Amino acid sequence: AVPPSLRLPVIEAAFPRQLHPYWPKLQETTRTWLLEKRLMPADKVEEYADGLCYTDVMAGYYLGAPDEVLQAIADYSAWFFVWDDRHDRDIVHGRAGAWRRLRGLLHTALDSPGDHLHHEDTLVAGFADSVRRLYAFLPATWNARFARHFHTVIEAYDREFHNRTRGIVPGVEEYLELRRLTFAHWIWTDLLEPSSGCELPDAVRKHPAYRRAALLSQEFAAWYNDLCSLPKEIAGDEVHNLGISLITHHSLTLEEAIGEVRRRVEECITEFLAVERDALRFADELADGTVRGKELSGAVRANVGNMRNWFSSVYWFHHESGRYMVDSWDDRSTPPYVNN
Ligand SMILES: CC[N+](CC)(CC)Cc1ccccc1
Ligand SMILES: [Mg+2]
Ligand SMILES: [Mg+2]
Ligand SMILES: [Mg+2]
Repeated sequence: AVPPSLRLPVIEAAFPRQLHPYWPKLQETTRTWLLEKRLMPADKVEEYADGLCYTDVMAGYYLGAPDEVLQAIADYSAWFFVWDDRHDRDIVHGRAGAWRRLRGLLHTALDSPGDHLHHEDTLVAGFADSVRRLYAFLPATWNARFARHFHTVIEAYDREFHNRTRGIVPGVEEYLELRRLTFAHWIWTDLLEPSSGCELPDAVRKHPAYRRAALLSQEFAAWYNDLCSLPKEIAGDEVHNLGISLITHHSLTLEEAIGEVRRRVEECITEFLAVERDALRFADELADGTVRGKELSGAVRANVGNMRNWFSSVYWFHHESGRYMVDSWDDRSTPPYVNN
């Protein structure tokens, strides 16, 4: 039963969940990967890994992905969560030096992952492994796009570092711009393409219907995370959250902020439903009877289909994952799955 302040009837009724058939194998392989890359201690992997549902949320997103593609995505995604934890700890413990070096190392590894497969920082080595594997599915032009997008993500994380250190809470739209980078909107959008086995030409993926559908899918995911992770983040002195920016700069109460974030989230759904029709019509138009046309049509259709899947997967993930179960922690400021 989903808490009323987090419940979205439209999602529950109109966005039925899907699960990739590779998930059972996925859950086990990523867990083993986390262990062997030493991204989490053995006892914490044993106790928390499965309950974090990191593989689950991705397996409910990129439907149709080749098992190998989904595996790389899941490993990368699990790494991403751990990176978020490391980022959080560096801020809390004021490790500005350690963060700056990690920041620089990630930028470097992003462009040449093979060179960093066995770096002394296991977080860097774990990153390099997943990225190298992600770079082996599509042409280098896609790899370059992934890199360009993630370079931006890293810098957004750096801005978060300075914000929390200086105690600055970003403005609403200042946050809204930043959130598209810290949530890595365009990374997940990029990853739709190897999942459907086709790098989309710019003319296709920059089609206004495709762009808008892709954007709304991510805005929902990011803002719903804000809604659900708000108590966790308030307790952990995190300042990056749409609700927090509303409390700080719009004089809204916690109750008012939650309500406003809900409405913005709900509006994302109905805006998506409208543009989804245009995006799917675009997919039909691509099928002009040619082999290339059918390929592009099928890829767009699958991608838009997964844009929709993101809604339900992210929705249920926040209610199933132990990551946000702050009420069950002895110390609300310090999640038990994080290395403190
Ligand atoms: C750290 C949060 N995360 C995980 C990869 C990176 C920005 C986004 C996310 C949050 C919740 C569900 C899915 C993805
Ligand atoms: Mg974060
Ligand atoms: Mg976080
Ligand atoms: Mg959050």
